[PDB]
Amino acid sequence: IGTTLVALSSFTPVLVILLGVVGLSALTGYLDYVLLPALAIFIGLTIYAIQRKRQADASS
Repeated sequence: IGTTLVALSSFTPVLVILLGVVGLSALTGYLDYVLLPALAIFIGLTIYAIQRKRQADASS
């Protein structure tokens, strides 16, 4: 399966930009309503930072 997911990584570069579009979308969030869903995106990326270092190729 990992082979299958390994080629899947090709969406990883396209996945990163994907959040970026959503980040800007925050501007369309309500003053109170942009803290819960808009800021939540940053958290997904926060943990993702440590992943790149952790992944370290591996089985691949």
